[PDB]
Parts: sequence; structure tokens; C-alpha cells
Amino acid sequence: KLSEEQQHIIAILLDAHHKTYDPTYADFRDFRPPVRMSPLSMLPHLADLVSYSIQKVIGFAKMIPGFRDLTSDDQIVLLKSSAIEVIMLRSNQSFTMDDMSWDCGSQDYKYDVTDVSKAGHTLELIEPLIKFQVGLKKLNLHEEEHVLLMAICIVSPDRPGVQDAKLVEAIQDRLSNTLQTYIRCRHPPPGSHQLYAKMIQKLADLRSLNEEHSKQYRSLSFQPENSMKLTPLVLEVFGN
Ligand SMILES: C=C1/C(=C\C=C2/CCC[C@]3(C)[C@@H]([C@@H](C)[C@H](CCO)CCCC)CC[C@@H]23)C[C@@H](O)C[C@@H]1O
Repeated sequence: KLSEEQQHIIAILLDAHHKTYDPTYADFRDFRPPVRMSPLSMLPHLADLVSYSIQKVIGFAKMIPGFRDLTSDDQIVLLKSSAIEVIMLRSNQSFTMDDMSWDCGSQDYKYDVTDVSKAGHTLELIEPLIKFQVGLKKLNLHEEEHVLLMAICIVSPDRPGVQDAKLVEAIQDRLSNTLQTYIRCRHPPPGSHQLYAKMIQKLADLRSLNEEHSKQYRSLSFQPENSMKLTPLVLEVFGN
């Protein structure tokens, strides 16, 4: 029941993802080094990770069918509000339930609860984030479903400041109808049972995680000593 327009969308989002997410993590060496000892010892490294990942999210987003047809202003608001969410989503790819960590190929670039808690953010964020990663992993999404969810999350009609919501909604619905049809045609049961409803629920989980991150960013940002450890892009995207 997948239309050729729908199959074209899947094709585009898979390539867009493949072009902006390097599964070998080679670029992690360009980051300020990780420090495992020290309350902000991991901040430099993870700030660089986040900042790098913001760029990659933008690159993926520009390739979303219809995104280009949005105003510059609407592209800005959507990316500013979705960045940390898509970072959490795309991170599920390296997250492993084996030891509850983000395993990016090597021990230097393998981040657990202890590491992630040495960057100025509290368990109020980290605990439900890890829970989120586990709950997302268990959905065992097809990569097709994975890239559709990231794109749907980015093109959300209800983000603060969106001007032409209806168009944003038109774009998202096409992605949504692609996701729902894909699940019907390509995802065998029981893995498919209620899967769309479950993925859309992860988008609600992400709002909650976004809100809490926003709170904790404001806190830490209020100490220039901490803001100094970030990057210009991170400062511009999460608030300046
Ligand atoms: C960022 C990514 C990766 C992992 C994600 C992680 C582990 C470290 C902490 C991250 C960045 C979380 C953020 C919110 C951090 C929470 C406290 O350390 C904040 C970092 C401070 C700049 C979200 C996803 C988490 C690795 C790979 O999957 C690529 C992906 O883009």
C-alpha cells in the first residue's frame, strides 16, 4: 500500500540519514578529549559532541521532503526546538541495553550514566533519558521507521513561534502517512502491534525531556564559567 511518492520519501530519508550519521564515529577525535576522573569534567567533550550533532541534524533536516519549501524563519524555529530531541532520538543508534550506555565504537567514546552525569546536568534529566533510550530500543524500529520519526519530530506544527503551521502540518502528515503505511506493509506482527501509537508516544516523551533539558540549560548557562565550556552553535541554539 506504499505509493511511489511514499517509497521515494523513505528512500530520501534513509540517504539523508546515511549522509549525516557516521556509524564509525571517526570524527569524535576532533572533539576536546573526554575526562573520566571533575563535576564538569565531561562537559567539553560532550558539548562538542552535541554541537557536532546539531550540525548533522540540520543536514538531515534540509533533506526532508518539503522542508525546503518552508520559510527561513520556520526552519529556524523548528530546528531550535527539535535539536536536542533529534539528538536524543539519533543517539538511540549507539545506545546499548547491554550496559545502559551510548557505545560509539571505543571506550574513549563510550558514555555511561557516570560520564553523562559529569557535564552539569542532573539525574532529573539523565534518569528519564536513559529510560527513554531503553523504551525506544525495545521498539526495534526499522531504520525506515527511525528516519521517519526524526523527520516527523523536526516538522512539528505546534512548536513555539511557527508562522505557517498549516504548511508545517501538511509536510508532517505526509511523513506520518508514510510511516503508518510503512508499518502496515513492511513491519510484521507482533513487532507492529500498536507501533505507530508507540512511536508517537516517544514524541511526547521527548517534549518532556526537552522541557527538562531547557530548564537545566538555563541553570548552568547562568554561570559563565560553564557557558565558557560550550560552543558558539550550542549557545546560539539553546539560548543566548
Ligand atoms: C549525540 C550523539 C550521541 C550520544 C548521545 C548522548 C550521550 C551523552 C549525553 C547526550 C548528548 C544528552 C544531552 C542532553 C547531555 C545530557 C547530560 O550529559 C547534555 C550535554 C551538555 C552539552 C542527549 C543524548 C546524550 C552518540 C551518537 O549516537 C551520535 C549522536 O548524535
